[PDB]
Amino acid sequence: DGTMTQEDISDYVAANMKDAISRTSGVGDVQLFGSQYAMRIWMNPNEL
Amino acid sequence: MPNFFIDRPIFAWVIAIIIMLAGGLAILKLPVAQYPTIAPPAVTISASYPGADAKTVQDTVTQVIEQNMNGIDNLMYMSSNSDSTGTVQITLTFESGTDADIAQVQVQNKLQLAMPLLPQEVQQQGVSVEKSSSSFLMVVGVINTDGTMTQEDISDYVAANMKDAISRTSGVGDVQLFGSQYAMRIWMNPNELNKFQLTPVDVITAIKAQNAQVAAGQLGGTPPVKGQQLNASIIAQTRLTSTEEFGKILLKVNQDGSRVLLRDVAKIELGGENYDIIAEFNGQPASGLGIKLATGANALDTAAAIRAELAKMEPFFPSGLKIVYPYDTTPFVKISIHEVVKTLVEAIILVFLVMYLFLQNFRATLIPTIAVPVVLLGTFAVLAAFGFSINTLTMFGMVLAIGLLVDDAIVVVENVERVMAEEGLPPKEATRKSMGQIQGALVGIAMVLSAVFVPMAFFGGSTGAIYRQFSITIVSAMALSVLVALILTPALCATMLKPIAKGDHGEGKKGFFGWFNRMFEKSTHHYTDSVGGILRSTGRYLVLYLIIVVGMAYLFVRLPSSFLPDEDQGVFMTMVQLPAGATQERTQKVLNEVTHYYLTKEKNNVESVFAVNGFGFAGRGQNTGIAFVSLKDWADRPGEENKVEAITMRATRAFSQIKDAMVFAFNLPAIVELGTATGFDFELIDQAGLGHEKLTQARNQLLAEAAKHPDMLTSVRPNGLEDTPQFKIDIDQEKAQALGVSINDINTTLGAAWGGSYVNDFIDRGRVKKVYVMSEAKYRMLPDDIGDWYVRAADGQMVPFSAFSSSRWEYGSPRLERYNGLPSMEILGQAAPGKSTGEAMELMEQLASKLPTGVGYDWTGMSYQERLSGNQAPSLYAISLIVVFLCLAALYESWSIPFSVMLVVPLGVIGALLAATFRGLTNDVYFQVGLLTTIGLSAKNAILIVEFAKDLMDKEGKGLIEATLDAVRMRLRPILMTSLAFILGVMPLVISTGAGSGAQNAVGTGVMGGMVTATVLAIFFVPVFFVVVRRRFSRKNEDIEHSH
Ligand SMILES: CCCCCCCCCCCCO[C@@H]1O[C@H](CO)[C@@H](O[C@H]2O[C@H](CO)[C@@H](O)[C@H](O)[C@H]2O)[C@H](O)[C@H]1O
Ligand SMILES: CCCCCCCCCCCCO[C@@H]1O[C@H](CO)[C@@H](O[C@H]2O[C@H](CO)[C@@H](O)[C@H](O)[C@H]2O)[C@H](O)[C@H]1O
Ligand SMILES: CCCCCCCCCCCCO[C@@H]1O[C@H](CO)[C@@H](O[C@H]2O[C@H](CO)[C@@H](O)[C@H](O)[C@H]2O)[C@H](O)[C@H]1O
Ligand SMILES: CCCCCCCCCCCCO[C@@H]1O[C@H](CO)[C@@H](O[C@H]2O[C@H](CO)[C@@H](O)[C@H](O)[C@H]2O)[C@H](O)[C@H]1O
Ligand SMILES: CCCCCCCCCC
Ligand SMILES: CCCCCCCC
Ligand SMILES: CCCCCCCC
Ligand SMILES: CCCCCC
Repeated sequence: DGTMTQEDISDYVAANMKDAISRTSGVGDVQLFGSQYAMRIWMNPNEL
Repeated sequence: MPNFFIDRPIFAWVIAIIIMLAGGLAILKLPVAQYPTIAPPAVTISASYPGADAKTVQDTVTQVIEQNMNGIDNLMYMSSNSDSTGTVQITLTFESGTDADIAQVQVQNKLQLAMPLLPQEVQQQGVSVEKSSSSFLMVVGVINTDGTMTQEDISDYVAANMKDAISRTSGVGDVQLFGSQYAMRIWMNPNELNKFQLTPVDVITAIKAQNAQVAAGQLGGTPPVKGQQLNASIIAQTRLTSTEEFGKILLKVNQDGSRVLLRDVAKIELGGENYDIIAEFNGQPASGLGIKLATGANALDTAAAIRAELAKMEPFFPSGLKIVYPYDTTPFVKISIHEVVKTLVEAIILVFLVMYLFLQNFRATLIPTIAVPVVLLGTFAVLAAFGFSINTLTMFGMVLAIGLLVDDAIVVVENVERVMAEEGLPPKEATRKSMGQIQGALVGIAMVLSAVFVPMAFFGGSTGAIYRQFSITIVSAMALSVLVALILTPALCATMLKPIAKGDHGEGKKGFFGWFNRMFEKSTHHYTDSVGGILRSTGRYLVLYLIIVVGMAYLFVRLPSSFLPDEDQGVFMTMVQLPAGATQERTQKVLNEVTHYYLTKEKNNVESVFAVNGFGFAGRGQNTGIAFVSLKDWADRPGEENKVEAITMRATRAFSQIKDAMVFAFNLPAIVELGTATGFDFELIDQAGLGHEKLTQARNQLLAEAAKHPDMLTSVRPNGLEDTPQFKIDIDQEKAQALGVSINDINTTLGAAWGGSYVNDFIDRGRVKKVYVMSEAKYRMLPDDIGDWYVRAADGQMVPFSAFSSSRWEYGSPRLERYNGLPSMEILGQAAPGKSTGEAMELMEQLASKLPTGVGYDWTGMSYQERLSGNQAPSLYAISLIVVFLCLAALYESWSIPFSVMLVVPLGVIGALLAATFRGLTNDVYFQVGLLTTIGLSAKNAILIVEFAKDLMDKEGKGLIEATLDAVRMRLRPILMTSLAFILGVMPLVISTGAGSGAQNAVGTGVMGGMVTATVLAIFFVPVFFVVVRRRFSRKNEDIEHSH
């Protein structure tokens, strides 16, 4: 529906689905194809 | 085999004797327990963040560990509490049958990935991973009878001299100290600190520097110079050992050379690492150890090892110190098992008496009597072979087995008798011909009987492990009984039986027997006379049979069903929960009331009370407590009113009138793991980052709605705590920067003063213990005290907290719950009277669907399994019926004749249902197994009756009615001998009072009623079943009378 970018989706999956799946019966390891969000501080060396 | 051993009695004896030795040896080594283990293993991770609030614990420790919990085998669910005591507990619950050692290894492998991400202060408190039951196995209390040690003294003694060895003992899963080990306490005074321009930061630095243990090398150490003569260790600073030494720690020297010592800015004393837990025993100062059993360990063995270790400590106690025993779950196990043993012995005695009444000869009665203990002992050997324990269920299996065993011996011994009476053949020759004619049937019967007891070995889940104990015990015993009947009994008949002369029936005797024997011979002709009559009638009796069936059906659907009875185990607990925000002093006042009640209003029932302030199943908190209560022996507590159920009910009622507290006494269930036979355990879940406040609102909405369906739901309530006022302090970054005060100094001053800080270790009387710095109590009681704490700025100026902070009141949680890694709130409740757990749960689900967006739910604990699903009964007894039919068809080489045996089934059930309905009993485990036994026996009786009739009609040429009557008359006596021996044998059970009498009563009364109706109803009905079935399913060829 055009409301979430790829990175949004990856955060949603990381933060709401992956942990439970990885604790599900018979599941051995789970690889995220993407990345959970972090707070990103993108520094500017000139302003620094 | 029979012929072989008839000529070799000594060989027969040798086999019996070796079987008994094997059994006796098993009994000496076999584990003893109340029940087989059915609890899901649970691994618990525990951590502590001194001075942290619940949210700080959750967001800094609990979430971090939880996110690392993955790829763990057999995990059913995970739950956690993070509380404002600074404590986290994370519980991982595993599938039944999971190896707890591996579960623990797998949990810790994941925990170690989280460990480095935890605050240093949390890592230094020690995180632990344990595998233990949730309940206490026992509490070992410690008091001082000379009153020469305070509560704090005793607690330190226990912590320092007793706790570690107990914690190392195999089978001990977890040990809780009810009190605290001493630490060196440095109680800081902000006024003095500010006066000397010092802060808690300087205090901590000085303690680390001056309470140090330094490695300093050696004189003449390797590699040395050539010619070296001296080698000695260099000893520099060592840990401080006393308050005197800590007091002279040098904080600084003034400009004028005067000294500032630690004792100048602090009070210094030995005192607890914490001050949250305070216990009393019968109102006096005490400490103690609350011990939990490691997963799967044997309760009795572990308790014995604990006592053995305690006994090693006693001789070195300081004067007056004494161990007391306020709460132990294990004595009841030992005692209840021993009462079942007594009934076994008693049962064998009664069997001996009934045998005599009929056999009238010491040596003869001895045969069926020897057979029982031989088979029973062998059965223990088989249990060992299969890795079973001696438990309540295997023991009742033995008791129930006696009916089957004694009947085997009786059938064998009686049949020989009848033979020596019907022919005057001598003993050796008679047992031969006898064994020749029944031996085939004994073996076949054991087969059809296994068809009634095996199916129950296949019940599913937790239920199943219980029924399996019986199944295997009873089947094994029956198999051994056939063996013994084929080896020992024939040998014994042939050597120990008295020659009976053709025609003799004991009427020649004078005295009671002569009289008895005459009455029976007579009453027998009267029996046959009656059947002969009934067989000319009938039609009417099929109609009576249908009455009994419908009646049976009526009683069945009306008899409520349960699982295992609650027993009075001579102990119980009382929970005390005040609102969060409540003080330790208020909790003590409520505990005093609880103690007072047991000490004064339950004098005749209660032996002791061990009450603990600051610990509950929470655990820790100022607003919680628990009392462990031990009752006097069952024998001094005669009557319903003096048993645990009525005591706990009266207590709860008295305690309901305690202001602003929830206090209730309750009896533990047979199996917690199973829970409250009616309860549900519900988890409300934040599925969408909603947050605590919104989850609370959803919870409240759900509670309100549930409060409107009293017709279905009762006592639907939260398991956790309500939000409480908290003091929010905002540090002003800009002001701090302006004044040159570091945020680290601010936070350490605030935290150390108001929360306390574990600095490093010291040595107290040879034992490593902790050093804590914290504000003296009077400077951390009031909000205004905050501004009395000063921090030193870079430019050396002392700056009060009030200069760089502001504060406000708000509300927050003292305890945050998570379930499967999501924020949660647990809700307890139960089905309203008349309503089924399923119904209540369905409704909880409906209401849950009406909740705000983002709120979900789950079922846990007792409600988890459970769906799962129920009622396997119909299916399994269905196949049981079918297999029984098939077995009988093989035995009789007929598809129709088996019905003449199977129609007896209802006749024992009816009496069982009647007697149980009458005594107010339930359709529970004990009712069911006893019924199978009763059914087994009446089946066996019917099988031997129609076997005899059929043979008569087949070998001889006897016609239908004649054969039925001769069959029924030959079988009356053996049937009566067995019925009476067994009904009397279970008398001790229905009559039982005392330890485990709930179980005993439940077993006994079902059997007694069943056997009574089975016996009286079968001896008339079976002949009916037979002729009615022989007609209906024949083929024009009689029913004379023919031959040959
Ligand atoms: C006709 C014979 C009847 C008894 C035959 C005995 C055969 C072998 C018994 C050994 C096993 C245990 O036997 C029995 O155990 C229990 C448990 O402590 C004791 O029975 C109990 O007596 C009172 C009341 O009944 C209890 O409150 C107490 O806890 C316990 O001592 C009995 O005193 C003991 O006889
Ligand atoms: C009619 C015959 C058939 C019925 C008999 C059934 C008896 C049932 C017994 C169940 C309870 C017995 O429990 C068990 O008893 C023995 C008796 O000392 C104990 O065994 C212990 O005592 C003896 C010494 O006296 C030692 O050989 C042994 O090393 C020690 O462990 C077990 O540790 C205990 O677990
Ligand atoms: C492979 C998996 C399943 C295993 C099969 C299940 C077995 C079920 C059998 C149960 C009943 C067996 O019972 C057995 O029946 C036969 C046949 O009547 C009997 O045999 C005896 O009685 C019959 C009839 O009176 C005689 O014809 C026969 O000569 C005699 O030996 C046995 O004395 C008895 O022990
Ligand atoms: C021909 C030879 C053999 C004939 C069979 C004769 C046996 C007759 C009695 C069997 C027991 C019947 O009783 C039945 O037991 C089951 C559980 O075991 C009960 O089941 C109920 O309680 C249990 C509690 O643990 C639940 O798990 C279950 O989901 C629920 O429906 C039934 O409420 C009851 O009706
Ligand atoms: C342990 C009991 C020993 C029994 C001896 C049997 C005596 C019978 C000899 C024929
Ligand atoms: C289990 C039903 C068996 C039916 C047998 C009928 C024989 C004529
Ligand atoms: C289980 C089916 C048995 C059916 C036997 C029928 C005999 C005619
Ligand atoms: C369930 C009845 C309890 C009494 C046992 C001592």
